[PDB]
Amino acid sequence: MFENITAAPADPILGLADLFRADERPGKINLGIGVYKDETGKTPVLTSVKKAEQYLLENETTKNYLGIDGIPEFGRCTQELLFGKGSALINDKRARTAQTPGGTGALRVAADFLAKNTSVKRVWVSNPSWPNHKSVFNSAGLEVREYAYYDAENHTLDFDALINSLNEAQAGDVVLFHGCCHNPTGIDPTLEQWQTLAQLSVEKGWLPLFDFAYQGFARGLEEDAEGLRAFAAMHKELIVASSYSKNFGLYNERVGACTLVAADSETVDRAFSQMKAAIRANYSNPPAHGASVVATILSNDALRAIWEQELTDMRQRIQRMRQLFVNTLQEKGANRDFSFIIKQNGMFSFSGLTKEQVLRLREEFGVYAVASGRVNVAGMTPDNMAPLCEAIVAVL
Amino acid sequence: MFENITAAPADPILGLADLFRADERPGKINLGIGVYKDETGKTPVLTSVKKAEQYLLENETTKNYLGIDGIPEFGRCTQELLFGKGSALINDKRARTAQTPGGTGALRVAADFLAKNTSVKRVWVSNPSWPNHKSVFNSAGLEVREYAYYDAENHTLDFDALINSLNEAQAGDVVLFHGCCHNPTGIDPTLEQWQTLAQLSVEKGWLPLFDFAYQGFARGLEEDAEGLRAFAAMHKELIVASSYSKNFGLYNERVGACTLVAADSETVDRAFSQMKAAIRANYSNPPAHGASVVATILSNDALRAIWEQELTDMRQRIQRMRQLFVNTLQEKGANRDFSFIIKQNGMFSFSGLTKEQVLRLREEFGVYAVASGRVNVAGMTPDNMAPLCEAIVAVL
Ligand SMILES: Cc1ncc(COP(=O)(O)O)c(CN)c1O
Ligand SMILES: Cc1ncc(COP(=O)(O)O)c(CN)c1O
Ligand SMILES: O=C(O)CCCC(=O)O
Ligand SMILES: O=C(O)CCCC(=O)O
Repeated sequence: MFENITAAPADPILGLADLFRADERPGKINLGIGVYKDETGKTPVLTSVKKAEQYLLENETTKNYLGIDGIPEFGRCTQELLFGKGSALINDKRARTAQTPGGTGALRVAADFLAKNTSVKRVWVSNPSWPNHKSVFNSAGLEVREYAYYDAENHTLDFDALINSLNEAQAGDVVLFHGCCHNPTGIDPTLEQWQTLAQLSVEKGWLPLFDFAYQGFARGLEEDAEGLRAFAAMHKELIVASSYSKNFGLYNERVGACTLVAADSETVDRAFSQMKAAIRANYSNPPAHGASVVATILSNDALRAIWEQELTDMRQRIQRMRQLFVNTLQEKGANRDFSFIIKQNGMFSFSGLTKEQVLRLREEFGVYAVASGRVNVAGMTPDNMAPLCEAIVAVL
Repeated sequence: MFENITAAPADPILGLADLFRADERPGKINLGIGVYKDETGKTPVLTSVKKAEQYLLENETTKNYLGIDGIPEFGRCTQELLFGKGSALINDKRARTAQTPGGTGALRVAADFLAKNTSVKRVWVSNPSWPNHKSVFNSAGLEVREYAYYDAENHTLDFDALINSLNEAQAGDVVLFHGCCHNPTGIDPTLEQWQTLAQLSVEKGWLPLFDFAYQGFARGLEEDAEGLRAFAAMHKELIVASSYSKNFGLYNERVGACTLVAADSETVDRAFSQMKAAIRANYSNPPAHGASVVATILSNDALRAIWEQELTDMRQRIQRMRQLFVNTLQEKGANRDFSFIIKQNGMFSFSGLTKEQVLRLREEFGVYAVASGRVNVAGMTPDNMAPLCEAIVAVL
């Protein structure tokens, strides 16, 4: 029976939406969206995907099931996006990709895989991190440990505290990294911190699980992977859960992948079969649509050229909204160096506002931010940058 | 590490496909597909969905995330498809539907819901049943009990053995029913067996979990639900996992739903929130595509009229391939009453062939059937009905 089931709490994101889409003051602003918005304040569908969809609409002849791993062309592409082209990983066939229902689905299946085929009991998530991480892992039955990361004072990657907390991890634990655009700090390890953090990762014997979901939002497709790639040079085994929900604007089509790298072809094919069984038990096979779109775009030199350009457009909008934000504040009369904002990558960053400040900002000005003072830079337009920075200063 | 992971076994369906799509004898036939095929031997995409997709292609303006429960219009529609129109269930708001990645995803989330919010430890699957059921439930951590069902001798619903085995179930167990087209027997409870089986279900206190995936393939959309509806009149709580993969031909888009019925609005909304948390932890939100298609079709009086007609077409093809099969055998010279075939509904039925017979049929004739002697009636065309029945008789 259900009558005594105790109602769940409000999600650390979703709640805002509602008080937002209710806030009688239309002059409002929402910065706790996590989704991208253009200069208009709309989340359009990429032209490349539109072209991609009409193509499929014209070409699909059946909607018969996909393999448990989804569409091959999609798999090989993500592989090349992650590890590059001449990646031995690929050439030796010690990587197997499965199309999953989004980055989350990739995480949960890597979870159910690990949690039911290996002795991995704990997964080291950083402090802070995307909130759903824990829920995902915990639902697999695994425990979520936390390694330090953010430096509240200096607004940076406290590498010391980082390696420090990690040592408390036993050889055998899965340590969860963010390929680029660390949600929610927006602070990322330099190619040098990664390399050391990778070598120190083989020595202690960590099982790396890369959450790669904002590839292309920091520096570009290639650059944004140099980290994962660094770990993938030293490690013989690893798991990477990629999400095409942001960079291809395919949010709701649930497009992502769970790549598995093992020492060699035989071991990866052996383990992957078990990864497949984890999927058949979850949702059987993946939703073709979003992936068909992503496969054709990436395999079409013309359509890919457009996509790449569209992505760089998004990257640059955000990459400039940070400056507008920072210097507009300096004009509005702020007494606080917000420069650290410019240094950060991706859609997110921590404004440095107190849970109290973020509350009066909403309550007295209609500006919505995550309780964590996390602010979505992509929800800022030149049009609202002025009143935004205004409200913020009034509450500093 | 993965190097010692022991490779998984071959799926009780998928293995065939491969020896099929390899069998050098092109005169082959595949009857262990589980998917529908037209007179051509192709799994086309419904015209209504094609029209539905061009509509969306023309109308979508964003691919922003769906609610954890997916699209509302889809939810209300499935609700009306399941419980009917004037269903108090609907009018009192004691039913909440969540768009899930297919019937399987609906099952797994009902699983993870139950397994993490109620004392339900075992789920009574029938003997036999769709093989992935167990794997789904077991992956939730719940145990799969088995109640008798098929009558190998008389090829029928052994009601006695059925109610019989069920009594060994404690008030508190989830008993898994098949709304219509029992995969794989193709044998279904009459409106009268259902009603008794429903009343005897409230008395013992079972938690009904209806796997509804072939709605429209037995008698029609309305008729095919009179069972679920019977249980939903007597019960104050129940769960139904519906799949739009067959009847809308949307196989690979993963379209399905997990409906939850509780005693009243307050309890259902309270429990459902927990069902939502189970989803956010699994894949976050559902793939919009397949569901958008299904929502518009069902909400468009014109497009729905076409869909309904297309479905009735499929229903009748299968519903006639059974006769062709039966009487062609009687002509080919069979010494065995295969009449029971005509009595059965849906795409599947048990030919009554031994695992040995099905093997020589494949090995010596290129006819593929599931080890269980299960035969997919929708893979039979007038063109291959002749050699098929021929091979079968030669092995009787
Ligand atoms: C770091 C991180 N990982 C995974 C995801 C999931 O993306 P998806 O909706 O494709 O699951 C997100 C959501 N933005 C995220 O921020
Ligand atoms: C009885 C039963 N339940 C659930 C399913 C799942 O359908 P889906 O691929 O939509 O998950 C099937 C597959 N035919 C089935 O036969
Ligand atoms: O805003 C975020 O970072 C969370 C997005 C999670 C999701 O859309 O599933
Ligand atoms: O043939 C069957 O009945 C199994 C189909 C299962 C699936 O397609 O996931």
